[PDB]
Amino acid sequence: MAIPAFHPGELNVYSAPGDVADVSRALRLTGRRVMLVPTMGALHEGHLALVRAAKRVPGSVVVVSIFVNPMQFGAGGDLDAYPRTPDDDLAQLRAEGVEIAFTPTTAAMYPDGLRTTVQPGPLAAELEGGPRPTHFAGVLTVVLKLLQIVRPDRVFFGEKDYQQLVLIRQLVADFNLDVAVVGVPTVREADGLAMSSRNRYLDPAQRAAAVALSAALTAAAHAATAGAQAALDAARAVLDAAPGVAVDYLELRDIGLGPMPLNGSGRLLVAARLGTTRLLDNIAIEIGTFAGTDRPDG
Amino acid sequence: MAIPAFHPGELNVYSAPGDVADVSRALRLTGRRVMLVPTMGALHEGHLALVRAAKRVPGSVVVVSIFVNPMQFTPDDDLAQLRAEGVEIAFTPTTAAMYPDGLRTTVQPGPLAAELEGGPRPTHFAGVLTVVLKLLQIVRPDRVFFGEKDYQQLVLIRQLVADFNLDVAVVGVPTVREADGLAMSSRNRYLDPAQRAAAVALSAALTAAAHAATAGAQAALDAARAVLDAAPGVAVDYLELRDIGLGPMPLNGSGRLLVAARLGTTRLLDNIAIEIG
Ligand SMILES: COc1ccc2c(c1)cc(C(=O)OCc1cc3ccccc3o1)n2CC(=O)O
Ligand SMILES: COc1ccc2c(c1)cc(C(=O)OCc1cc3ccccc3o1)n2CC(=O)O
Repeated sequence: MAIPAFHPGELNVYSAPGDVADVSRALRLTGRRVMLVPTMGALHEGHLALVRAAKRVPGSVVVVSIFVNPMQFGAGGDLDAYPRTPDDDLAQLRAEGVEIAFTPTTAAMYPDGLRTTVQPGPLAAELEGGPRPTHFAGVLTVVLKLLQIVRPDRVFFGEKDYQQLVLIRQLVADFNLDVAVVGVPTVREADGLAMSSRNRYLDPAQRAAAVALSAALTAAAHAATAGAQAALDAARAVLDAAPGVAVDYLELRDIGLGPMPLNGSGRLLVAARLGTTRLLDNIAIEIGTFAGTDRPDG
Repeated sequence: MAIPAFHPGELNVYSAPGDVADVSRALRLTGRRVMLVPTMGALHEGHLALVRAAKRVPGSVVVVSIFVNPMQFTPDDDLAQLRAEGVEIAFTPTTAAMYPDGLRTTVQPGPLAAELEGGPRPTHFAGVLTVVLKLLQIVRPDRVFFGEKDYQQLVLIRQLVADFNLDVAVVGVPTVREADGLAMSSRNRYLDPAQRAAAVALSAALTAAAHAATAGAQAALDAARAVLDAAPGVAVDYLELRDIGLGPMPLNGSGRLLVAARLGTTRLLDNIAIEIG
């Protein structure tokens, strides 16, 4: 009762929040499980893995949102006119059998400018948040809004942007949101580079050196049998051997981004600049007496 | 795993957020409309009026949450009143249940929160909006009911709902008043009989202003000031005429006149609808 056109088995594209909210609600009433994949477009194989994870849930209908949230741009930073490929985007979604694309305007998302917003916890001031102190407020505000509009049963995020994922789990816990946050392992290029829409920014020399991030992390994960100092120093030596790579941070944390014990299990996160382009990556890691395995570590 | 225990036409009291969310989901699916009445307990005729408004919605089940929110500003007596009112659900969470991770992700209100009541208390409304978002997420009501007495708060809640695209109706219920017109409040018990007699000046100023308003905005404001000037011991923090969303009052039209004042140590608030000329 009030439903926009909806063609099942087809990609249906809605800009109006109200429209996708009424479609999502009707679909929920028929007992389909609504899955949300929030994106900023320029879709790559990583996003497709998110869509495929969502597709695997029985009864799933998949909503992919595409919205370049200005409240996570720019000055300073981040300073890029973000890649926009709306045509290819929807043709990828079609091929994958996604039924809903939500592509709102800025005016429909922010009809009152920045008025009520989400204040993230103090994790948002660390790491990615240090130099850009309101960035995560912008992520968590738009993600809360997407969740209220679409009301999915689960929402799917890549693990690459690991701080953002943790903060979104924080959001969902803290506001009692009735949604499951699904983190999906990072899709990588063949040489190990974490997929990102911003990888296309890299010139040839830079694309070649950028392999050092994933090579560092992988080297660290295997060095870690010998402890956290070995893991870190192995990662930093790889990073230092790559020309044109400038390290922002290289840090060990627990899975929730608290302190890492030595001899435990956690995450190693890295951010670096190549010319003007910032890259992130992270890996699961186990250190010391926690890194023993049947065979060779780890 | 079973839907938790719900006994229709009795008062069902849940302390676990999970419990209430489950029960409310179940009923929304068995064809009830879920109504939420958020309270801090110490219930009075004012809250019962919120209760009665909710009850009247056909097919309603009424959820009355009772939570004293540390981030903001008598158990078995409250539950008595609700049972007597035919309230089917009371939600009575603990602080640890509401805040297991302490103060982490919170709501940041827009600039309205730094004004009027937010001048004395600049983080009051952040706590209010945060708990209200949480209660709305836990109960998912069709409609949420608030008194108009805390009008700035009501307006902020409507900002929350619009801004976070919450799909709930916010229902403001006209302020219940004592026979002399004093807006009902918990704080009215504080008042010695002199403060209590002097307290009538707030509602009297506002209704005099409402009626003076046929002669314009200055007439309305001057009438309210005269009435307040006639009261001893009433320290007026503000008296402001605004539009109904608490922006600038238009030239003429519909607005809201708001007052706050201190009597000894009790801070009292009131507001009224005003139609200019
Ligand atoms: C699982 O394999 C991968 C590997 C890398 C991945 C993904 C999947 C997905 C992304 C991604 O960013 O999506 C865009 C986005 C949506 C969004 C919504 C709210 C806030 C921030 C947001 O950022 N990326 C990184 C990238 O494209 O640079
Ligand atoms: C329309 O008739 C009236 C008249 C006066 C009224 C009410 C109704 C309601 C209240 C009231 O405060 O309820 C408690 C409350 C709970 C809560 C939870 C989260 C946020 C804010 C919140 O405020 N009062 C004033 C009072 O009793 O202090």
